[PDB]
Amino acid sequence: KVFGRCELAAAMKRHGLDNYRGYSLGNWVCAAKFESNFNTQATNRNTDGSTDYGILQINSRWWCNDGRTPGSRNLCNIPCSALLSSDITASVNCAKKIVSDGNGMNAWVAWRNRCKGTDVQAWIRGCRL
Repeated sequence: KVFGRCELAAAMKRHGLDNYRGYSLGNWVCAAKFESNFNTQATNRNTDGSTDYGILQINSRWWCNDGRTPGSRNLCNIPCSALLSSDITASVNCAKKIVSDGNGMNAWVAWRNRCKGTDVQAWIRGCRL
């Protein structure tokens, strides 16, 4: 599923991401835009052999099991395919663990390079929340 900007903002807000660990909703919408272009089915392979899955591009080296990343962990206790669903619940629940790991949203490279320090409120402007 390819979300609209305000549709995703509302789903993220309903799942408790607004101000989760101090990160306002606009940060999460901005991260999703640049990680996946709002597409729940996005996948990208990394040079180490791990793969990133879903709207927030969660990586199989640490967070989910895809059966093809040797020596990896599955800290969210989910198959990576669960992160590609049109229902974002699994992605949001796993993202909450990632952002609590100690590095905040810096774990998302696109957030660090394209959202951090910008006017992220713009990503929710005009939405009925």
